[PDB]
Amino acid sequence: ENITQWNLQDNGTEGIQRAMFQRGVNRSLHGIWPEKICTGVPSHLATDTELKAIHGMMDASEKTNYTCCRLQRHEWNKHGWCNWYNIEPWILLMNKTQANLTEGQPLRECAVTCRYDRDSDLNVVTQARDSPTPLTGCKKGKNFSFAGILVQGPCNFEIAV
Ligand SMILES: *[C@@H]1O[C@H](CO)[C@@H](O[C@@H]2O[C@H](CO)[C@@H](O[C@@H]3O[C@H](CO[C@@H]4O[C@H](CO)[C@@H](O)[C@H](O)[C@@H]4O)[C@@H](O)[C@H](O[C@H]4O[C@H](CO)[C@@H](O)[C@H](O)[C@@H]4O)[C@@H]3O)[C@H](O)[C@H]2NC(C)=O)[C@H](O)[C@H]1NC(C)=O
Ligand SMILES: *[C@@H]1O[C@H](CO)[C@@H](O[C@@H]2O[C@H](CO)[C@@H](O[C@@H]3O[C@H](CO[C@@H]4O[C@H](CO)[C@@H](O)[C@H](O)[C@@H]4O)[C@@H](O)[C@H](O[C@H]4O[C@H](CO)[C@@H](O)[C@H](O)[C@@H]4O)[C@@H]3O)[C@H](O)[C@H]2NC(C)=O)[C@H](O)[C@H]1NC(C)=O
Ligand SMILES: *[C@@H]1O[C@H](CO)[C@@H](O[C@@H]2O[C@H](CO)[C@@H](O)[C@H](O)[C@H]2NC(C)=O)[C@H](O)[C@H]1NC(C)=O
Ligand SMILES: *[C@@H]1O[C@H](CO)[C@@H](O[C@@H]2O[C@H](CO)[C@@H](O)[C@H](O)[C@H]2NC(C)=O)[C@H](O)[C@H]1NC(C)=O
Ligand SMILES: O=c1ccn([C@@H]2O[C@H](COP(=O)(O)O)[C@@H](O)[C@H]2O)c(=O)[nH]1
Ligand SMILES: O=c1ccn([C@@H]2O[C@H](COP(=O)(O)O)[C@@H](O)[C@H]2O)c(=O)[nH]1
Ligand SMILES: *[C@@H]1O[C@H](CO)[C@@H](O)[C@H](O)[C@H]1NC(C)=O
Repeated sequence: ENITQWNLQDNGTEGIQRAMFQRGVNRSLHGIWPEKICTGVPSHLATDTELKAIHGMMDASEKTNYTCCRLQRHEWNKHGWCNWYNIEPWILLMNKTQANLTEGQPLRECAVTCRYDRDSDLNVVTQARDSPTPLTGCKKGKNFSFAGILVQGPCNFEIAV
């Protein structure tokens, strides 16, 4: 099964999370990851015109001012081509995932990486995914802030349940 992961806004974290805060973006798709990682010559080189059709996904690179298409192309190259075989169904899934993320807090949202904010005493979530996973930078016993939404645990749904 595919892991869907995304970035969340945080002015306290340099890079994409800061660029997101400035542009009023809450969630920005990082990738959709099957188990197979692509290696070798891609079956199609992704174009800027193709990658821009993933609406609302922000590049993690400062060089494009956090727009398009360094991260988008990296994702196609490392996780896309050998798994989707054709760019069209891949762009459509990526664009639809971002459209869903743009609507707000997803049904399943689990913290991946945090920046613990001493001032607010919160785990400000900087990256999240649709399934639970071991945490990075999340302070034990502290509540979680997912682009402004306060959650008591790492997920917004019970994982025992
Ligand atoms: C979003 O997040 C960013 C990053 O943390 C915040 O930006 C910081 O804001 C503070 C407060 O305005 C800045 O502090 C001031 O730094 C001055 C020196 O800055 C240097 O220059 C580079 C730019 O080339 C900075 O990026 C570096 O940080 C350098 O250190 C410093 O001179 C200044 O002091 C003066 O003001 C204070 C009061 O604010 C006085 O008490 C003091 O005596 C003196 O007069 C500040 O300390 C900080 O530099 C900014 N950081 C960055 C990386 O940009 C934003 O505030 C956050 N935005 C929101 C909306 O919350
Ligand atoms: C989770 O991630 C996996 C990838 O690991 C996704 O599965 C891929 O889904 C895409 C569709 O979104 C599939 O692409 C289509 O593949 C057709 C050929 O596939 C054959 O069948 C098996 C799978 O049962 C493959 O493994 C073989 O290699 C076979 O070749 C292909 O013909 C088709 O292209 C046609 O349509 C497109 C437009 O839709 C045209 O552009 C094109 O010219 C052509 O007419 C698609 O490329 C892909 O096969 C799937 N890969 C695997 C390994 O299963 C899941 O969908 C993801 N699921 C979720 C929920 O995220
Ligand atoms: C975007 O969100 C919609 C709505 O939650 C998802 O659509 C659901 O898909 C499942 C099957 O995967 C259906 O059983 C539901 O009926 C659908 N709901 C609606 C309201 O259409 C969709 O899968 C999401 N897309 C992606 C790519 O994440
Ligand atoms: C980004 O997320 C924040 C936090 O959930 C959203 O802000 C909420 O917006 C509603 C309606 O505007 C207010 O009633 C709430 O008080 C807000 N919550 C907080 C904590 O500020 C914001 O709307 C989202 N932005 C986008 C573009 O979807
Ligand atoms: O979508 C992204 C890509 C990168 N990073 C951050 O930027 C760091 C390094 O930049 P790079 O190795 O991707 O070039 C990553 O380890 C992570 O801390 C993100 O938060 N989101
Ligand atoms: O299945 C995956 C793929 C990637 N990552 C993490 O996401 C970041 C970038 O993945 P990538 O999209 O560049 O491959 C890396 O820190 C990597 O550890 C995962 O946790 N699981
Ligand atoms: C991409 O998603 C947007 C919503 O963010 C939607 O308006 C558009 O139709 C989608 N593009 C497609 C389906 O090619």
